[PDB]
Amino acid sequence: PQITLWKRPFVTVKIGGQITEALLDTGADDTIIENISLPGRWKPKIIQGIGGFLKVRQYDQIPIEIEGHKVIGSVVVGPTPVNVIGRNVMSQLGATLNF
Amino acid sequence: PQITLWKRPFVTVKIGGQITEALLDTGADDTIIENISLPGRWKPKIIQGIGGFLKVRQYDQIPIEIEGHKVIGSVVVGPTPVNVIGRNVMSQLGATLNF
Ligand SMILES: COc1ccc(S(=O)(=O)N(CC(C)C)C[C@@H](O)[C@H](Cc2ccccc2)NC(=O)O[C@H]2CO[C@H]3O[C@@H]4OCC[C@@H]4[C@H]32)cc1
Ligand SMILES: [Cl-]
Ligand SMILES: [Cl-]
Repeated sequence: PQITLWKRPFVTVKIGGQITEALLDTGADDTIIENISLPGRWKPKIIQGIGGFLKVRQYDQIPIEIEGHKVIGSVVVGPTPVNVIGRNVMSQLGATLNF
Repeated sequence: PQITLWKRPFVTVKIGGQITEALLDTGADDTIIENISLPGRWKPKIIQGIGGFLKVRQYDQIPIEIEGHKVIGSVVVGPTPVNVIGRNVMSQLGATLNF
């Protein structure tokens, strides 16, 4: 797609088989999802944001399906006001910002 | 431009006459800059992101120049780990995310 930015750029995604909605976020290095549960081992990440840091779970090697594209990536699970798809996923799509 | 996303999408911007560097951030509604000083009245604001909220100041009617484009927008001044250009500016450029 070609997505305009006069509203928040939400997309439906499937992450580890779980369908959720998330914001395409070029300011996020990582993909951060609150409302999913993933199985297995994870690595504590102190993740940083505008409000401070928090301790979360980094899960690796997760299947991610977005607008027909199928990629593998790391997914951070923890509290976030909105789920975000970061550049670790968008760069695998070849996504660009255009103006 | 067409900007890829395998590194952070920083651009040089002039805000209120001040040149700084900022991240093009589709997950930011607003433009948040730490290292500038703007004159005059402002509105207190609270914004929320990963890690919680933070209190900031909102200046209106600020001239913003980015890659040859000249727009007027509101600018939030306050602590942010990275300066971000949000959709309030990018939508005025007709920017799109493409993949
Ligand atoms: C209302 O208007 C707003 C309100 C909120 C924000 S924000 O900065 O909180 N944020 C909104 C988003 C959480 C829905 C914009 C994001 O693009 C921030 C922008 C941001 C960047 C860096 C630091 C703080 C904020 N990115 C961010 O929180 O990234 C996290 C996740 O991945 C990591 O990459 C980043 O780089 C390493 C740390 C962060 C981690 C901006 C304008
Ligand atoms: Cl990844
Ligand atoms: Cl504005």
